[PDB]
Amino acid sequence: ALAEEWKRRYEKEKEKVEDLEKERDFYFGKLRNIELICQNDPVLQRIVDILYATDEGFVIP
Amino acid sequence: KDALAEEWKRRYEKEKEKVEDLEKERDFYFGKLRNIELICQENGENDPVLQRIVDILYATDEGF
Repeated sequence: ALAEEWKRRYEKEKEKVEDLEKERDFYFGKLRNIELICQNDPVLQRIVDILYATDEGFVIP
Repeated sequence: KDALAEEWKRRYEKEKEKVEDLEKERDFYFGKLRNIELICQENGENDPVLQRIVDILYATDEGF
């Protein structure tokens, strides 16, 4: 019965992985689309800098 | 038979490691979209290119 409990937790975690990678690819696809649109204007350069920022933002507006 | 529960346990640990990395990558990409959205809102200057980027931001995936 311990097999039963751990197989259930593995399948719960695997479903969370699949939902996260679907949401990640959804956002990543838009970012690739926007880079193609940008591919010189200072506003578009700021957008390109956002695409290639090495860390998540934190600044309060 | 005894190693069966240990194998399911190990596969659960591998999936839990993927979650923590996927959440950071998800927040990383979503944060970029929020920043691009903010730049488009602040810019206004009747630019068709920025309007195309806004339409990409809010386009829906008929599959999601």
